[PDB]
Amino acid sequence: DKLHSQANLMRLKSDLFNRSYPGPTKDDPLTVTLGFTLQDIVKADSSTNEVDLVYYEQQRWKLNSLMWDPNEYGNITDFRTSAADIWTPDITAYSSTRPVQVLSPQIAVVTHDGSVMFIPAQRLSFMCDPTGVDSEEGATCAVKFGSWVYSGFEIDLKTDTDQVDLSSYYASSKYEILSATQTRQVQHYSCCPEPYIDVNLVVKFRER
Amino acid sequence: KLHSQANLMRLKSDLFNRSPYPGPTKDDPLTVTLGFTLQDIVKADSSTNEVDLVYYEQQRWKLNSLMWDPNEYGNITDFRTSAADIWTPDITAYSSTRPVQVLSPQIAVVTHDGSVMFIPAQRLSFMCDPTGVDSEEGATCAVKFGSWVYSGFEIDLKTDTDQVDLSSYYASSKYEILSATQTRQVQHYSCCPEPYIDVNLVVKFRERR
Amino acid sequence: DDKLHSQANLMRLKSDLFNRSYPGPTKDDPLTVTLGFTLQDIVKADSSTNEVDLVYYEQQRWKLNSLMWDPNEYGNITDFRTSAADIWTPDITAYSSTRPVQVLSPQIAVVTHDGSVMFIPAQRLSFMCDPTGVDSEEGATCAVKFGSWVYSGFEIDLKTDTDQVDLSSYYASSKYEILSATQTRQVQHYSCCPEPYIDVNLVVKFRERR
Amino acid sequence: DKLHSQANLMRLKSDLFYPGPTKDDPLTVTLGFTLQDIVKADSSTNEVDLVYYEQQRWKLNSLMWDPNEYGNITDFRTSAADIWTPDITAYSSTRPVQVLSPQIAVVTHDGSVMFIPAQRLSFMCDPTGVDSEEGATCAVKFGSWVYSGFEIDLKTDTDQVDLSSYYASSKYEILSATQTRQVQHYSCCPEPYIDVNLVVKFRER
Amino acid sequence: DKLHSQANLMRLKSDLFNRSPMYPGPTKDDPLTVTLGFTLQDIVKADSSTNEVDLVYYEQQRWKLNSLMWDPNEYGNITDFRTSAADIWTPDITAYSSTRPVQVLSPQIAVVTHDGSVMFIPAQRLSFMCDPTGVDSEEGATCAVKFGSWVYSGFEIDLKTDTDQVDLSSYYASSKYEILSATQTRQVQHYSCCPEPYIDVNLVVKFRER
Ligand SMILES: N#C/N=C1\SCCN1Cc1ccc(Cl)nc1
Ligand SMILES: N#C/N=C1\SCCN1Cc1ccc(Cl)nc1
Ligand SMILES: N#C/N=C1\SCCN1Cc1ccc(Cl)nc1
Ligand SMILES: N#C/N=C1\SCCN1Cc1ccc(Cl)nc1
Ligand SMILES: [Mg+2]
Ligand SMILES: [Mg+2]
Repeated sequence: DKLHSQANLMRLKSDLFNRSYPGPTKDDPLTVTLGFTLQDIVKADSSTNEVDLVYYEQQRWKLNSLMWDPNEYGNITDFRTSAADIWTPDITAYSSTRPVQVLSPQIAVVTHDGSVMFIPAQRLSFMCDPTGVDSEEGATCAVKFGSWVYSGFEIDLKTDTDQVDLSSYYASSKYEILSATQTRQVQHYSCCPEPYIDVNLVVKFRER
Repeated sequence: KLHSQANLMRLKSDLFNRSPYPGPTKDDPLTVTLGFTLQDIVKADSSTNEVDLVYYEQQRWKLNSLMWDPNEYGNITDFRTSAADIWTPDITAYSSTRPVQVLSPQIAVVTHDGSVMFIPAQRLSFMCDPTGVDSEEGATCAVKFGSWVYSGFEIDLKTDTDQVDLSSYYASSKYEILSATQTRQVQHYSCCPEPYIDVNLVVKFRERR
Repeated sequence: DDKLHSQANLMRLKSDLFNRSYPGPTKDDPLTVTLGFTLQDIVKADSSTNEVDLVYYEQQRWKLNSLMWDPNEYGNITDFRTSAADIWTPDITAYSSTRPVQVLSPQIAVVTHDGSVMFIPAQRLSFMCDPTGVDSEEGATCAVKFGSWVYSGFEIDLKTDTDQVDLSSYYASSKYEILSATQTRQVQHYSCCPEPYIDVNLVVKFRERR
Repeated sequence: DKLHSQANLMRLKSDLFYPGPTKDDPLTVTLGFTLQDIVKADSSTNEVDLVYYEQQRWKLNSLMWDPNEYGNITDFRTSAADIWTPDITAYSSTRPVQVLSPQIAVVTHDGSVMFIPAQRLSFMCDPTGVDSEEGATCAVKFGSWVYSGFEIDLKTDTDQVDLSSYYASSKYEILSATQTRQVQHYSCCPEPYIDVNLVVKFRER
Repeated sequence: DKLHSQANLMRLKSDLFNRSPMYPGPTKDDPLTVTLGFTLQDIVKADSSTNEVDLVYYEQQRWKLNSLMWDPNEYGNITDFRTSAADIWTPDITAYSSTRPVQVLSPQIAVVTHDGSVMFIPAQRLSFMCDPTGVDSEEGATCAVKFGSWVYSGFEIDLKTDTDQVDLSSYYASSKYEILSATQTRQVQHYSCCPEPYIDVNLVVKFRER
């Protein structure tokens, strides 16, 4: 039995990854759903106005080219796969000051309806003035995330909720979270006439 | 000696070329045994609440596809191989604050019964408030380790003991270990209804007197 | 059906362009790279080593005949996104960096049917800069040149659209405020070689926020 | 002539280009350390940083040739990626080692290989006493991570660390530095384990 | 005309690299001489707590291989070309007393000329063993660092300089440190492993606080 289930998977993957995705286009656009789970505000540097966050970001999208019929494949309904084997969106912070450091395995889950889920954990340094962190109202900082190169005509972004998930926030962090929201926005950049979509992460925090 | 080399090369070729591992599935789940050997608490940063640990993580699992009959291969009963040649579990700390730094060669040992042993040494920074480390009672912190992407239906975990191996702990570390335990736990994450399995490392420590 | 066809068309175009045939510019086939800087933040100024750290992105544009197509032969595809590894890109280098530049954006470019390419890397750069005076009304002045490391002005020319650095995305709560920032084309000569080399010199006047 | 020698070498390398040692086909690796500098001693974390190079030597039958079949080529330089190399590891490092020299080895026609990696290492070391006449003492063991003494034996030519290239203006002076082969057994396993223990006594210059 | 020039270049590069097995490096029977020369841009940092100094410089390297020769007449009168350093053999020039891996600051691209000669000019940031005691005095501090092939003896790789004077023409004028002198000198070394002599170029820099 088990030998055939392994074989059914190896076959599914072979069939998918070796019979045919060039990325989204204006004719074939994509919606990426984004959500943030903030784990820690590690460091706030008032000498450079950089703050370091640890969080994970749930990403979801769906491709017709990743679809299969589970009956054709021993009732496999989903699988884990290296993120290198598939297209992934180029979700980038707009005001980082250091390259993101990746903290989790680059492996995604693909489902038979063609939907993909990928949940990278990251440490990010970004532009933030923490003046006021030692006050009751705390400091407020914001960072936009979205595709670096795909306009709103190729990649649209959505959230499931405007509330950042704080259920895993580190109970003994140096900083407590007063509020954290994630909200879709439209931008234009100087290069191009097309609008570009971002999700803006806004965090209000203070010294515990 | 010529024959023995040829026998090993043949085995590896048979296993890695002439045979078809896409990872565990709900239909073919895997149990990984995990244990920790703590070598050093290097740094405890009270300004960011990060602690740095150096440890070895013993991983063991068994695959039917790695099995062979030693009698067919000159009585070879195990071999060393690059961790790149085989599947390995995506064991991840839940509350790291920086990418782990790998401190040992990425080489595993495969045995004829299909079992694999792999023992990466690593430096880890993780979320830990060291308040109390300057007192008799010390500081206590914890970090969970488990598959990032495979639920308990695909990867289960277990330990061989509740006690973290402290027999190699650095005798002149800045910190001494009061207790160190490792315990299987079940978690649920927002994305998904399935349970995810971890081994929780709980360490009580204080400044050396 | 339509979405299946558009994908097939793009895959086919990319196949035709990249699988079925550019060794860089030469004196017989030279190239112009238009450069523009958008300065986001002066992160740090270290007076103990005379290094300043900047975050910016750099818009780069050029055009190749080899990247041309008729949208009509490809379902009216007029442009596409592509990994920067799939195409030639110019070796634009800061002359007085003190650390390898850190890349902050995905290495992906946009290619248009007229053969034009746009690539906009975001970078954190440490460069040689004496911040003396930063604590004064007048501020400090530093400069860093950007150009091809290996291609002379006979192979790669540089152009700017304006001599003004784009400050519309400068971080409003940076430790440093920008008094002015200019980008100016220049010609240099190096010891190795008789040929002139082109650079764009970024000059930044800044002070501690007041 | 020069084109003939190029082709002779190209041919030798192609003709030559081993799954590692085993209980049945064990290997002895000779090790020797040359200490260049104690760069840093951090009393806040008990870490010390060393710069040194390590001479590694071993011999493989699979790497032998007759020079007369190859234009009297007696040795060649080769990328360490092209050959098997021993997984010699510090056992109490606190950072990944940093490689300071090209990963190229020399192979000789008798199948012997020489490889001399220079490295910066941070390792577990309490420097208490460095500011006194007696100085500080620290130790770090080096050995295979994955092979037991039944697969890889270690040999040294000397128990003296080579100090002839020690930086004369280092922040730290070396009082002594030894490298001692140790054989031991652990609770887990019947087979012997072999390491070379580097012991360094040093003090502020 | 331009399309022919590109075709000529890709043909030449295919004839040299694609239809020839990579040069196996120098040997006693086919030895090589590498010319080296340094251009010092900045002494960035001098750490008296560890006795490490950090230098930013570029290093011009030149060598010549018969296997890289062509007749420009067979190739549209192409007399030289830029190429990725990964396409060709390059010397393993290493500092003997570095304390961290070198950081590369320029694109790893070289120029190959039709006589088989190669020019490659890497910019690097190097930390090396140096006691800066006396940098705050009029006489300054003196440090030295040797460079050469880590693995090839003088029977395989010899070195030479064009001058014993380090090029100071691009030294950062507002560095924390001023250069009093900087020389580069060929030496013959013997290492413990081996009877053969090894060649280095010793860089000696005298410097003091600005
Ligand atoms: N949310 C969530 N899921 C998390 S956070 C800790 C690990 N996981 C499980 C998971 C599940 C699926 C994917 Cl693609 N990635 C991760
Ligand atoms: N200017 C500009 N464009 C920017 S800055 C933030 C992301 N973008 C959009 C973009 C558009 C095209 C390319 Cl090649 N790269 C980036
Ligand atoms: N000397 C010199 N040349 C320099 S320093 C800054 C860029 N250049 C031009 C150049 C020319 C050729 C090569 Cl191989 N490398 C660099
Ligand atoms: N000992 C020694 N040899 C050294 S230290 C500086 C460079 N060399 C020469 C060398 C010779 C051979 C090999 Cl494999 N590696 C290095
Ligand atoms: Mg909106
Ligand atoms: Mg070998």
